[PDB]
Amino acid sequence: SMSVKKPKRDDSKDLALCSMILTEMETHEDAWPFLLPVNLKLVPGYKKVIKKPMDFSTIREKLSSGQYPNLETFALDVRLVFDNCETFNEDDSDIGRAGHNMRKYFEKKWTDTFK
Repeated sequence: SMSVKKPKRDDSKDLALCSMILTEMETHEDAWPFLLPVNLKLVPGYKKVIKKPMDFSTIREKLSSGQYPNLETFALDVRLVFDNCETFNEDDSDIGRAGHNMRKYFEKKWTDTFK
């Protein structure tokens, strides 16, 4: 509360560390469904159904331009990518499986880096 603060957790490396995690996600072999925004002209249903599209390139640009106020808003956008994928794709599809694999990969790096 006012003039009463928990001890200051060092957040000075968060930007660099989120960038590293993002590089690792970008270079994973199963990243291909997620590298670029879904083409809303060419994929029926996407625009109407997925209210907040997100992809790794968009996260990379947001990261690079100071549009994440803290590491939790970064994690929210990464998870959004996988949540969108599960919304639109069957579990038993190449894309659906890619999304589960990537979410797993991300959540481990997240825990190991920060928790």
